[PDB]
Amino acid sequence: YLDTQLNRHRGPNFEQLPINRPVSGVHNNHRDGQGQAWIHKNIHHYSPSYLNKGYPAQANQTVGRGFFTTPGRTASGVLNREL
Amino acid sequence: DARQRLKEVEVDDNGQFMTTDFGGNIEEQFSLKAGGRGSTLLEDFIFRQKLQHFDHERIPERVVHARGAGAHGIFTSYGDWSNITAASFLGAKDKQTPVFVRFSTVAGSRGSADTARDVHGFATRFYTDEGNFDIVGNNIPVFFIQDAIRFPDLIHSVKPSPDNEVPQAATAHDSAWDFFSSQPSALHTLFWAMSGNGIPRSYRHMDGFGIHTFRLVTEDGKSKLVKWHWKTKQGKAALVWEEAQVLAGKNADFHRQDLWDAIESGNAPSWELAVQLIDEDKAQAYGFDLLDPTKFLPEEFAPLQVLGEMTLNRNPMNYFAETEQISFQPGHIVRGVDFTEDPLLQGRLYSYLDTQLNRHRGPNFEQLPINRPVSGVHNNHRDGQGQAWIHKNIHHYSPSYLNKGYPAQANQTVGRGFFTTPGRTASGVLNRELSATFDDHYTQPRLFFNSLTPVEQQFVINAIRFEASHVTNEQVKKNVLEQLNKISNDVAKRVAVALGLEAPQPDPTYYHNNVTRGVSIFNESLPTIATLRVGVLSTTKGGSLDKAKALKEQLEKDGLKVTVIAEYLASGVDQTYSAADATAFDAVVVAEGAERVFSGKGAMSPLFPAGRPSQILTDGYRWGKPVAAVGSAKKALQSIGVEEKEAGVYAGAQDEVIKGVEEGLKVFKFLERFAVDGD
Amino acid sequence: EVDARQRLKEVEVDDNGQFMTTDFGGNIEEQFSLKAGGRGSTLLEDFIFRQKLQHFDHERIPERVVHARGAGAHGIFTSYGDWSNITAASFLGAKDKQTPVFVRFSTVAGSRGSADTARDVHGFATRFYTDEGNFDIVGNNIPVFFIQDAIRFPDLIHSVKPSPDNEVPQAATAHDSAWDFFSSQPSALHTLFWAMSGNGIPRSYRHMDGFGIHTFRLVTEDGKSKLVKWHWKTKQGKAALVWEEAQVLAGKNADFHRQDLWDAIESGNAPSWELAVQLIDEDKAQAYGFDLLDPTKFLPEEFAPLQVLGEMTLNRNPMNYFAETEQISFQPGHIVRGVDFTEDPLLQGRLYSYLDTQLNRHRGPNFEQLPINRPVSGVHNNHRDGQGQAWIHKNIHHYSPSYLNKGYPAQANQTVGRGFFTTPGRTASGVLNRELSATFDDHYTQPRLFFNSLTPVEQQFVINAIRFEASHVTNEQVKKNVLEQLNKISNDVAKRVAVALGLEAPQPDPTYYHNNVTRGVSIFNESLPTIATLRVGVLSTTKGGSLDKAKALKEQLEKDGLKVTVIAEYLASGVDQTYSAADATAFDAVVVAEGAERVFSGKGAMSPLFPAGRPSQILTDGYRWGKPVAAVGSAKKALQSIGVEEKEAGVYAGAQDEVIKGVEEGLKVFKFLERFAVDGD
Amino acid sequence: TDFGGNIEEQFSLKAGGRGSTLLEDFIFRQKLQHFDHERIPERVVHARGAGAHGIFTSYGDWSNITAASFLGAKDKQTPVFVRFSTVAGSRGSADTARDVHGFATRFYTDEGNFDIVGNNIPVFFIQDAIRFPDLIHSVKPSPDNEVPQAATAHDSAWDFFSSQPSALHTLFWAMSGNGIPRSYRHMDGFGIHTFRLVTEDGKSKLVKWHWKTKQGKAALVWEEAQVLAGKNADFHRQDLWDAIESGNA
Amino acid sequence: SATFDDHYTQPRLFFNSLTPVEQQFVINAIRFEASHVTNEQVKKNVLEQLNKISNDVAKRVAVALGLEAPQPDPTYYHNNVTR
Ligand code: HEM
Ligand code: HEM
Ligand code: HEM
Repeated sequence: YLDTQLNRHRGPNFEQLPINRPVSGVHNNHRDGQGQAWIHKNIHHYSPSYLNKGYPAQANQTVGRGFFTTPGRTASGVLNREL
Repeated sequence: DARQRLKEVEVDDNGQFMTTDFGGNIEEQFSLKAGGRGSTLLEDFIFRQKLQHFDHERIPERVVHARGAGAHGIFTSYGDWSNITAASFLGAKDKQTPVFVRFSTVAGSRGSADTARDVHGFATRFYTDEGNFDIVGNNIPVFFIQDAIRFPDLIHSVKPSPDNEVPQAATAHDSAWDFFSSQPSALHTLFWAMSGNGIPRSYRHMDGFGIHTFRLVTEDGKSKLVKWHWKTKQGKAALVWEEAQVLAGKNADFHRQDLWDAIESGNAPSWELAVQLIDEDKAQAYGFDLLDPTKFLPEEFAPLQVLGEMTLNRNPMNYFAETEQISFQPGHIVRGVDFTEDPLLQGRLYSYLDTQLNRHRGPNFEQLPINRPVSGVHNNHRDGQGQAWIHKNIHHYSPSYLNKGYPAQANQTVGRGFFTTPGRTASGVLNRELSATFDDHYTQPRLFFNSLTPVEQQFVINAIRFEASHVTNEQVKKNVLEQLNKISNDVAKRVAVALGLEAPQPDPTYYHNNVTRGVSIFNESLPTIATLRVGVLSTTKGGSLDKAKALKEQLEKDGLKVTVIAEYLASGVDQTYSAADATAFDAVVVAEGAERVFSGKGAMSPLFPAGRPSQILTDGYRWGKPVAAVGSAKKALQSIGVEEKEAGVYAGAQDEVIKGVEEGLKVFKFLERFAVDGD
Repeated sequence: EVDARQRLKEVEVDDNGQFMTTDFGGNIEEQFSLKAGGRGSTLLEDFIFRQKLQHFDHERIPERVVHARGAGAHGIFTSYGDWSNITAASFLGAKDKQTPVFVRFSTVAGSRGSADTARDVHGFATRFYTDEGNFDIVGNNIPVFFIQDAIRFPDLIHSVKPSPDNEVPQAATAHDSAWDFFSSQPSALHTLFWAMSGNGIPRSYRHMDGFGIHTFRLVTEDGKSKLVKWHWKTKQGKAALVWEEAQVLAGKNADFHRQDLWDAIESGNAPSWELAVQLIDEDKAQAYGFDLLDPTKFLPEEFAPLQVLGEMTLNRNPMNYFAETEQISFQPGHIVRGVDFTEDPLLQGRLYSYLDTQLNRHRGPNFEQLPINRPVSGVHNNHRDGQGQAWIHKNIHHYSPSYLNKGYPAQANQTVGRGFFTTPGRTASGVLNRELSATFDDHYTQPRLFFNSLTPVEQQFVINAIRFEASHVTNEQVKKNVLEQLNKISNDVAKRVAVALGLEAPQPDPTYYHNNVTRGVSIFNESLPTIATLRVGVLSTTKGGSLDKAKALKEQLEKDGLKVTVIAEYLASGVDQTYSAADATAFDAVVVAEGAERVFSGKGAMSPLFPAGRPSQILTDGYRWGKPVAAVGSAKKALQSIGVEEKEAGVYAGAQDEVIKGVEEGLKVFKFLERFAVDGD
Repeated sequence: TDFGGNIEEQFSLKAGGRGSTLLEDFIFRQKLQHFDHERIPERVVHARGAGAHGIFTSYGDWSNITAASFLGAKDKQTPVFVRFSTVAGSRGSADTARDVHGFATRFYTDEGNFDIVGNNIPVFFIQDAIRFPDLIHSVKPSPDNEVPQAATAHDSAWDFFSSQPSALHTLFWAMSGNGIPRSYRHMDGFGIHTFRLVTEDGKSKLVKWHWKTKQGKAALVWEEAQVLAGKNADFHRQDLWDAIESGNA
Repeated sequence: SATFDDHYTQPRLFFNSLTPVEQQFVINAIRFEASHVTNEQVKKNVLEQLNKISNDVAKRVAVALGLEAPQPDPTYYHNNVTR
């Protein structure tokens, strides 16, 4: 689903389109790309960084209400091409 | 063989193990997982390379004529036409030039119905030894608009509404009818689209037209005005709207299959290439400007002269690579042919080259096997997305000492190069206006209508009545009727009745009783059959199958493919009753002893939907198709109220049914079965 | 004996003896626009103009997101023997097996038009056109990468590349953002030390060692695996420039390495590389004092000797840079039966990235159908359609499983149809997490092992590079943060850099301090095994019959394998380059011909042909850059005008017997490190 | 992420401690997909260049000579944006290379966007636009090896000038100080073509656009220019940036 | 148009309108650039074209190239100066 969008939209900024854009707000070091609709204010587009005071900051389970995978989830066994 | 040049790019995978796009044998049926019931790994290159290809399979459809189908062919010249044109594919006797034709609709999208009511496309590629030559035409000799700048306006109006994208492949909506009532130039093509030309039987039973006036330049530079025509050897045949609507649902690939089947069965379709020669000085002599795409030239003023014949003998191997990827351009011109100052043609030359960049994502679309010429390409073009070639020439500029002057310039005197007509001059002020000679939009629509049979003319009015009844705006309906009244007061009053509005005011300005030849569809008789689609309604009980097989054998003898319909797929059964429909066939014949299944207990079978056999017979008759009954099968016709002998309807023994049903097809559609106004 | 480009023949287009045509055929005249009169406007009906200009307007494709600046060559890989015991690979499957190759060398931060001699990590990417699929070893000239997790790649690239506000600087790491990242991501410190050394500014693509970086696996037919490290050892030997030379060369000839390769192949002296490997047992993955899944650490030669498998030589130059070099799309995911991936977090994310990026650069999925990308093995899969489909597929049942296609294309695996298989022993154990192993925590030991393994003068070049680069940081806190990180590697390194910055560096941290030394990391220790393809500049003059004496020196030198260019005021009988066109950066050896001392002093130096004091500058530059300088007979006065001793190490004076054999000796040394000032004097 | 929601983009999702990366790591993919597709094609010509925003002020009401809106008023302030550039040079080429320089100016008028896409030399090499690919293909790097970058010192370029004598005027300009200027600010701009200035009534007058620098014309020397291309390839790019920031616009 | 046929008058007007040292810079650029041409016939073709503008310009460039081709063609020769 992420891959196909590059064909249909011919670039990576398909999420900047009004119908796709979230209401939550976007803050990441993604720059450039076909049809960039935004002028980013932070010139230090990387992490870790002293210059950007640590912004955008990393969020996880305990900090900044970030996404996390289920802690109990484990991987066990041989790597295989079977069902 | 025409496909010979494609043999080098043809891939066989039989007897071969599955590989990645970059080589190496693989197993693409299981994802790489972290354990038995584990998550898929990013390190599974096999999955990604397989799915990435799939995710990016689709290219944009054509902005217009998205729905269509093609076939490969061979064009043969009837003689040396060097006296009329410097063209290479024409200046020799029995010269065989490979071709590829793509027929299509207009407003319809990629998945739209073949049997939708629209203008049909007729794009033809000539793989000449002097370059690719395209005659990007339509099945109607006239176009809606006079200036190419108005093309987005016409397309935006006819295509689905921008808010909901309703309707698909139809002109029965407010926007489309507002444009016709606001742009009176659109009225001629409308009358053609509202006729049989709008709903033809097949791509093979179509006449093609280049529309524009072109020029035919001789070696010396002398030009002659020309009009391209494609006359079908199969003859013009059209469906009825009531049939066409059911067919769009029952089989949306009706025309697509019709062509495919013809080539495979051996009966390849043919077309004669005719021209209308006109002197440069007689460009406005015929009562209209020849630079006008809304007007056509009658056969009475200029007879058609046959130049050769084009036959389609090969079907494609991959629809995408061949049919979908083919990129036609009316700008694909060769030495011997030249453009005219036709404002519609002028803007097309730009548009078709431009669009190619969207559809193909780059400039090397001409390097694609289906697009590439047989003549050879030697220019200074380099780079671009998906460069397929490795240019040996490092001095890719002109003029140059380093490349000894190669590639060399060719023109009229040297290297058989293309040249514009020497006589062609530019005179007057630069302006954004249209000639006063383009101001007549009502004479030509009436000439066509006056040249149709009484029942055909009804079909025109019965299409307008249908389409206009969909307009929600009261003022648009009145605006349409005001425009129709300017063509014919009879046409206007008949449409008005269906709309509930009364606006009859005869405007005798463009009224005339002149008639032109070769515009009618049903008037002429069908030449060969070769059509064909004959349905035999039989049954599994009472030994009717054995009697149906005998009829199937005798009827196919005259070069046909007859389909026997029964409850289930027995010994001689091709289609079942649930799978079959009257739209699929041109002739409906009920086999002897076919029950009791038409109105009795046999009609209620779990195999087919309630009252199906009766419906196939009912539909056929009401659609003007020749209907038949062998022996006992007379009760089938009586169950709905169909008399023994009238029009196409013939009863009797086995051989008595075969002879007569064949004569019915020559007529094709029985116009006497359709109600005309005034009765 | 055979042409490595034989497969691209099918697609070559000759236009010699042919008239100009359009892309759709038909002879044309593309030199005049169609106009409405004599002095009239151009007409839209001019299809010739539009079809010519449309192609031109759509010539450019996007450059590579990284490694944009570079040049390639075709070649032939020959196996030294049957390695079936170590790997199931086909190209390593037999003795003297010839496999076609194509190598592309590049930088990283530099854009399409950037200079070849800039201070960056160099790329070294090899395509193996195996009779079992395309196999890519997308490596660099440094054995270690900056980051440990592929997710951090955008962060590293965004930091090293030009600033987003003004797009300054081009092909350089001397800026706040780049140095903030190194001071904030201590994993980046090893590759930095390598980039700051001679490895960052090499002499040529041919005088480079290449490394696959990641640890890989070599699977046998039976399924037994062995951990492996790819290495490309140059038969030409490692040679690097000096920063002061490198800066002038970026301006004088930005296609320095591009020409160096092109010239070598055309002249006959084709470059060679031996393919070496480091074999390691699966059980000894953490046994060497570090995790082998770590791309920030390399394996010393003392623990695992290199084993040669074959040799790769580049014998053919491309015919069209675009179609071949620009359009080539490498992928480390281009794997074949016999080779397998490791759980290296940097490698893992690369497999995704490289396939993805091609959709931007090529604008579709059929990039593998392009002549340069297509394998020689043959393609049989149910992939259909897609932008620019170049093939007509014959099988109408494009799916699996299927009764209709008789089961073709058939599935291949380990036991059937010689298909690819993952290592059977490979297991997944533990919790799914977004963390990095504790075995990856050491970022200071390995940088110090490299530094301790360089010659005293080489160590200064590392110091000076950092001194140069850090002096560009405008932020005072970033400079302190850098010095704090450098102090964790070596207190000596930190104090020497601190001096140039004006700020002192506290306080000795003996945690990762050691005096261990590793072999094969120095560029300047070992002498060049060959002197061929080495440029020598002869400074001569049009007056006093010096040209005739210079031609004699040129003859004896050219027959040894060297490429000799005679410099004079104008293009006379034996003059190749003029004094205004020539520069010391272009040559490895600078020799002043007898009687050329006349253009060093007096009016001879003031000529309208060349800029004021040019001959003197070429000689001055060559000596200060450590290049072996020479003077024949009276030409001793030329060296004296700047203050150069005739008996110094690297300097040669005497006759046309002594100079010829004396100079070619100094070329083996390449660069005389004794001319460079070391701290402590 | 690009579709909202707080995340941690510093660690890949793995199957265990020292395990392989999972396809289910949407964070990694959405971050790398953006990066993988950051680059767009460079301009076919004038790939190397730099711009700045500005304000255009009219000295008076020129309604008598032109119907233009940005001109037919006294002290009328029209927003502008200028992009100066070289020609043969690619995206990463040196600012101090010897070439024709570009001077593209956008006028954000209240009656539409008006562009004067000029050059620092009043004359162009060729007379017919159809010959543009020939000129560019000749001046740009050789198609076999792609040597040289941002230079006209090669066989192909000099074959074209000797074969197309129209190219001789612009050559003399390119061979002069106009070919190696000190800065983008010390450049004169020219619209090259003759244009027409139409009044409300329809009366036209032939016109030639000119941009005269208030800073004055200043150029380097080739021997300096060669060293600068290596020492600082962003010489002109920084020169402009510094001027605006320092206040001296 | 035939009015486009003059390609030598305007180049000389520019050159005649430059200072003595500036004119040298023009010739010192051509001398540099032309010395890179590997083809002997291209160098002669260039000098033939330069001779059509000014015989002085042609003879000065010729010196650096090692070729001698001075034949004054007074057709488009003039001493006009522009500001
Ligand atoms: C007499 C008038 C016209 C005729 C007969 C005509 C006919 C056709 C046909 C038959 C096709 C599809 C060709 C194929 O099978 O691939 C087509 C496509 C198209 N037409 Fe027209 N057309 C006409 C006027 C116009 C005009 C006036 C324009 C715009 C100026 C236009 C723009 C296009 C475009 C953009 C396509 C898509 C072509 C492609 O993607 O390859 N057409 N036309
Ligand atoms: C050991 C670490 C790495 C090495 C040795 C390496 C080396 C290279 C080289 C040599 C090239 C250019 C290949 C060519 O000549 O065409 C390249 C391109 C590239 N690399 Fe890396 N790379 C490394 C890590 C990464 C990582 C971690 C990523 C992102 C996950 C990445 C993404 C790319 C991309 C997107 C390109 C452009 C490729 C193309 O357009 O074809 N690389 N890399
Ligand atoms: C007087 C003659 C010319 C001048 C002054 C001129 C000037 C320029 C300049 C200054 C640019 C870059 C604008 C920018 O900063 O973005 C440019 C771009 C370009 N020019 Fe020219 N040009 C000339 C002639 C031509 C001709 C004759 C053609 C082809 C018919 C052409 C095609 C282009 C193209 C395709 C680009 C790339 C533009 C883009 O990607 O936006 N130019 N030109």
